[PDB]
Amino acid sequence: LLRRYLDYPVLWKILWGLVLGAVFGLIAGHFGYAGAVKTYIKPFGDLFVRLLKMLVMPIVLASLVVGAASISPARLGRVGVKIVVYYLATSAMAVFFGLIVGRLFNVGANVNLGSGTGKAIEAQPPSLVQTLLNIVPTNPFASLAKGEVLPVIFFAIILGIAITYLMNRNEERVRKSAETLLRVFDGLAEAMYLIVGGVMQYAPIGVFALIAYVMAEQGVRVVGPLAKVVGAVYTGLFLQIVITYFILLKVFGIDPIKFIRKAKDAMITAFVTRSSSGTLPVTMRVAEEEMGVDKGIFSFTLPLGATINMDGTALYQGVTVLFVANAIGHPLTLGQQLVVVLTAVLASIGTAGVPGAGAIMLAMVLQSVGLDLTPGSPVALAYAMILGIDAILDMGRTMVNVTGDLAGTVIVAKTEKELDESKWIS
Amino acid sequence: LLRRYLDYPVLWKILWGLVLGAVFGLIAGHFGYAGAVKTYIKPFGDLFVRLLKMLVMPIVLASLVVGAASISPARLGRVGVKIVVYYLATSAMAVFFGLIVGRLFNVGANVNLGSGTGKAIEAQPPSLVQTLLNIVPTNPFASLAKGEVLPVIFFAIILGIAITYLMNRNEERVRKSAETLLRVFDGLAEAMYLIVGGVMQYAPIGVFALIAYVMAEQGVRVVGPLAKVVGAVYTGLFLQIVITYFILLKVFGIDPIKFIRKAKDAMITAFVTRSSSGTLPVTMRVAEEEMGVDKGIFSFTLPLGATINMDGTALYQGVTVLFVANAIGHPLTLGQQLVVVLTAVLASIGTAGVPGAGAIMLAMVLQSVGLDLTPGSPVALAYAMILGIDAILDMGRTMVNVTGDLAGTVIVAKTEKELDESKWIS
Amino acid sequence: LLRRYLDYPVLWKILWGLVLGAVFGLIAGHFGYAGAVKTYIKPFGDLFVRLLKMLVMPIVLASLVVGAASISPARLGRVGVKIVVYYLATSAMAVFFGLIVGRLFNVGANVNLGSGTGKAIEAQPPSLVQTLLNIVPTNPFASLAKGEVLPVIFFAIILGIAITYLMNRNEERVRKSAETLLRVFDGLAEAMYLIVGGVMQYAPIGVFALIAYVMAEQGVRVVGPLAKVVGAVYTGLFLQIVITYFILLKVFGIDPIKFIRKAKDAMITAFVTRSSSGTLPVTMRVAEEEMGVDKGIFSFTLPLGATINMDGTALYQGVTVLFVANAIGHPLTLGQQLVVVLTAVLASIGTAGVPGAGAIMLAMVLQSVGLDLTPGSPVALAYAMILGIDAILDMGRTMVNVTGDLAGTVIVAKTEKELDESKWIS
Ligand SMILES: N[C@@H](CC(=O)O)C(=O)O
Ligand SMILES: N[C@@H](CC(=O)O)C(=O)O
Repeated sequence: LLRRYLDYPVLWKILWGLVLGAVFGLIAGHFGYAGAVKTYIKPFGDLFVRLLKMLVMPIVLASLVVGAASISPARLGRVGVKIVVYYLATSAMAVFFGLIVGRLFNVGANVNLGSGTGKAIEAQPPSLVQTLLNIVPTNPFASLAKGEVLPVIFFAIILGIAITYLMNRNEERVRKSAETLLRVFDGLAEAMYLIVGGVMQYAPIGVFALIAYVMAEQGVRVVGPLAKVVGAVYTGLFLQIVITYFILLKVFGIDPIKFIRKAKDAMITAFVTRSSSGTLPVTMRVAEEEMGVDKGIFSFTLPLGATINMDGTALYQGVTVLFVANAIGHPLTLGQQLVVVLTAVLASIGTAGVPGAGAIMLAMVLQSVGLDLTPGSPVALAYAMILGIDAILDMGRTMVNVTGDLAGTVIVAKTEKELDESKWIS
Repeated sequence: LLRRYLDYPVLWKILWGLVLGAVFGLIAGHFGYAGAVKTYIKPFGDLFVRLLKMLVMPIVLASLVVGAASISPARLGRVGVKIVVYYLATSAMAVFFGLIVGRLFNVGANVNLGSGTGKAIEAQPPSLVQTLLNIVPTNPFASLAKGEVLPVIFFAIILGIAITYLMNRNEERVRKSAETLLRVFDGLAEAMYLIVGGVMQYAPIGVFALIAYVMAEQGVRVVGPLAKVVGAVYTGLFLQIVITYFILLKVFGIDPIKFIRKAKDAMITAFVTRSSSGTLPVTMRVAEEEMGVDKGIFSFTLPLGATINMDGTALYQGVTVLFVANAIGHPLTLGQQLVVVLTAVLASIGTAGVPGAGAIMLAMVLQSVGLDLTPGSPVALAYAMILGIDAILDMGRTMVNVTGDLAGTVIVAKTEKELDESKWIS
Repeated sequence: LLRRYLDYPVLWKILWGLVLGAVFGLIAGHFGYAGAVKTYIKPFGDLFVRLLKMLVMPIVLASLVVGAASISPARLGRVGVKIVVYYLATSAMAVFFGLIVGRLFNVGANVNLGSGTGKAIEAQPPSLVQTLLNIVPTNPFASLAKGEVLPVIFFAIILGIAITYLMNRNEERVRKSAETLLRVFDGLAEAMYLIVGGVMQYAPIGVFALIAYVMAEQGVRVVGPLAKVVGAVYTGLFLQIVITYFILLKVFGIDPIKFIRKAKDAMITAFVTRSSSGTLPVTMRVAEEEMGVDKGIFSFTLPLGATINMDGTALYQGVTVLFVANAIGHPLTLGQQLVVVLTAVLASIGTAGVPGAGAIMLAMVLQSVGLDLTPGSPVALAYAMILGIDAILDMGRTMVNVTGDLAGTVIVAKTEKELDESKWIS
């Protein structure tokens, strides 16, 4: 197994590791070894989750610069508008679908938390203008060294536009200086893609361990409200993939049933790794090999959509907010519905392509809309039972995130006439 | 539409923006729209301030490394000693002007502000040696993140000197590596200059918004002895321009009237944007096109003196601390005034080149007169009105700061015989 | 005269610094002047510690990147991986011998300059696995900012390996971008080596000031424990040679006495010239003649060996970290005695060629093990002494470095059957 392992195709490796981890977790729960797997196996899962975070800031700083500097600034404006309007519209529709399914399945209806009416009057703090300001970084190095991906995306796009303006300057000193800066960033982006492709070789172990621990420990609590919220979130993600992307691809002229069988390379790799930004190379190659989108369009829309376009995270937050609110004996309202429609999206735009950041930004959206939790509050008792099925729904959440990443680049490229129609026919 | 506005020559549209903002603020104070302006108009000003602060660490680090690495070791040492003794001399003389002006105006006396002086009487020096040690960055990346300007200036200078020493090695691998590092930093500085060009093209709207909000809210509040502060600060500035610069220019030979005629471009573009590191391009342009100064002088002095040389911040700090100390009813003795001078100089250096930074650094000199910034105390009740007038105070501050940086560059140039004397002839 | 100051050997200069520091401190403490040396003198020796901490993080990141880019599974053949595994293994065992002998001699036991029993008593030590998977950084820029050494050594090694894997790609843009990124990091490492040269030139004054303040405020017996640290390091080096190689050499089937009775020509000149890189010519000469190793592999094992295989420096760090940890008061624990091993080995993988590499690679280990070097704490006072006797430890640790390189060459030659066994008869 010295190289039979490392040579095996990484997709089938992860897809095998997932099922082995599932069966092994169920068996370790059976034989009663929950603590055993929590002590001896989970450290490798945590190592994987920590490996998938050194590949978020370098790969979003050095890939946006190279993507935005490799486009004419006018085409960059046009493509960026066409793709950001799509990201926002689809995240909005995702939250809408999440709220619909959360109302339909009646998520968390019989939780029996003993909390009749905790708190709902603080539903509307969602500072909008302050966030649209916070996109701009008061200090770019602070936004890098603190973990905020949206300010560093803004600064990286600005730097890319500046470099592509420099590379057309009369002097030769500034021309070569800007070319060298762009080459530094190109080298960094490529080195990060290579490190990600190397971490993926360890992924068939660090996802084995993660799902082994999840199955072992929380394989029994998915019976009532938890099974209902899992069913709700996954039916919502299915509804999204079947309605939103399919309508958007049919109204433009892209066979959805073909787009899916083309994206099945990245859908899976994001489904099991649970990191829409650690599966970025597979997306940036499945959007160029199969779908044929030009290197100009995807190389900027995908490194941006990998972090700011999270339809699945929007949907998961929209469903779990309704869950935790029905868990405190007082559902949302119409006003609270639209408050979520905005706050969940303004949180999706922020959360990074990290395994299990949806839970953190979910706690954030709760601390926004009324349900403020203290370390002993009933809202906290309700939200704490979500981090159990965290992974079991994070998988589908990330799958929909990446599928949406792909069906936006395809739309933009089909509009811009940069879609190789020779690839879209059999 | 836009391209018409985008070509209207800036520095002649930003002034129109500022005057429209003054008119709008007065009209809003008339109709009592302070809240409407603060909620609709101010966010553009906040965005402009954040865009200005975004370009303070990268532009300083990059332009300073390039400047220090492009001159010489020895010529850099000489220019550095001359320009540092110049900045210290002018800051000291400016604080002396500030103190004598605050005394001559009887500022903050008839205000009969609270006399709660029971804990803020014991004055203490600023621990000078501790600051001179703080100049050395304990961790250069931590000093880039936390947004400290003097440690990053020190690291940039030492790195530039080291790169110049490297570029002379007999080897070739290390010479080419040094050239590549320096070209990275050159490209970064040039990209930051383009970004500042774009921000300053946006600056009409931002200036309109900021000064409109101010002249709406504080358009009626500056009637009483608070106008004494404006008179004092503006008199100190107007005379330090015509007593310190108009003498230091006649001792060395530069005709000061021609100096003003030539520096107008960088004067009325920093009087309205209130940022020294946001007029660094509109200063490095004038000190190369109209002043006629060698590139290897103003390419280091101006990025250096952008932050450490703040004569108007020093004068403003002196006058304002005198105002507060008179507001609580505690005068300053002649001996204590020297402590105030030294702390105002020390707070001029380590102040950011951003709008409204001296007011934030006003506490650093308020501590050295023994005063304390505890809430509810009269000290805060005067600091509030100071923060109110901060807008116009900072406009004047930055204008005289940039004029001082220009005059210091010109002095170092003429004493180095690099000042191209063919531009100073009628 | 300052040229004579810069011309005296940097290491033998710090020893006179330490000796005059001890003498001047004893005098000023016996004649009632402790305040004088603490207020006037001491800030020199504090600026020195600030200058040492300024250089750790850049010389860790930028040097590890180039180092790991010279040691890569993508440019290491069969002979390469053998010698690199041997180098890392023997450096690990050398740090372990250093820690063992430091525990045996009980170095720095009676220094007593520790403040008390504990400032953050028991420090809540994380589990061993929680500090084994705390090597991978969740954010590489945050680990640069917060000044963590292992989460940036790991990221730098990963980036370097990826960069080597790039420069062998069939493309041209990617290969060129990787070459440019490596040029950037090479230039940064060289600039840091220049700054380290300058700081170590300043180090006599800094060490003199630090030790003078120490001896003035409290008698700490600088002569006793240091006379024990030198003895402990030399016993560790003798043990390192005897055990670590005489075991390995006899395991791989080579007479150890027949190896030592030949390498004596290189050990002596490595002892005297104290520059392993400068001793490389005669090292290759002896490995050619006496060891009978063919040119094909000591043309590669010795050059690489004299720059990444620092067994003597590894043992020096292993012992002086124990000395510092036992001096400032709280002994060193397993969860830390393994971090010391990891950081010592993974920095030897990128050892700088400069007089003063042990000093930096010890400030780094004291920063990574959790004994932060800092301006004033007993860590700086117990680290200045080791920086003092650096010039006594160097003459032996260089001998151990060169003998380790020779033993590695002979071992790798035996495991591949290229021994001129006609040189090993009687
Ligand atoms: N980890 C997901 C986001 C989430 O699940 O919150 C992603 O990579 O986009
Ligand atoms: N506005 C000043 C800063 C300050 O006044 O604090 C400047 O020129 O940067």
